[PDB]
Amino acid sequence: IGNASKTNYGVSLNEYIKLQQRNNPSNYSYSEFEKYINPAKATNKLQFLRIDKFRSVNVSGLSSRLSNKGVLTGQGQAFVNAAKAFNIDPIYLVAQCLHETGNGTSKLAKGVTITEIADESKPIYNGNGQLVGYHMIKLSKPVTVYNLFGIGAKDNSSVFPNRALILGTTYAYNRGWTSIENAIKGAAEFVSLNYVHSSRYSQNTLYKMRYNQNVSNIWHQYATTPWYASSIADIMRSYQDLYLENNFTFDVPVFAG
Repeated sequence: IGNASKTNYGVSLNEYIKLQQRNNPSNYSYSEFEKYINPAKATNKLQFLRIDKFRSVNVSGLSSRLSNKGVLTGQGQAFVNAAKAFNIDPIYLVAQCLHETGNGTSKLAKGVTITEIADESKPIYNGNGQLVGYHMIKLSKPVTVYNLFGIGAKDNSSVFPNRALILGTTYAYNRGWTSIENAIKGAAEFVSLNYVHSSRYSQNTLYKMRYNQNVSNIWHQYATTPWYASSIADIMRSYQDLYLENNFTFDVPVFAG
């Protein structure tokens, strides 16, 4: 929108695409990066919406719209409560969670009934000195834990193929994510403190979360797919009629050339 501020990336579009390509742990083409980074190719302006403020929504209308979303079905109240607590945009939070959980269907999101948690201070190494486990802690009953964003769920190795599940379920237990409501609050906290309301990072639009405006901070980006911010903005468009007011502010990237 014309009523938008601009954030200078301070390098050319071409230089920025080349920095993203060389820093990404996965290999994507210049072409794939260019069509998602170039702001003139954005069809969906919601990737530039400032999400660092709570915006009122029709809560019952949101619960109704979350029709067939697995563990997130009907959970309008939990999403609005979480967004209000962290002063973030609730339609952004809904869209972020829907994308990250596959519409409420991912293993960690649907809930894992664990009978033990990891002690990460007591790792266990194989013959080739590679990590294969941790000394585990008995729980007095089976506990169902939820993790929407796989927070704490550090990468699987060939020799530890369930590492993300062990650490994702242990992190969820240790945060008290024993309900979908508490897991939604945990997801909102993660994006708020780390990205959206960080005074150091100021990653307060979907575009900025994926494509850091400060080239020195390129390591601090939420995801690696080139289309990540575009995918979440497309989900937000599905829900955009649920706002109760017309208080929208946008921040658009600009490049040196």
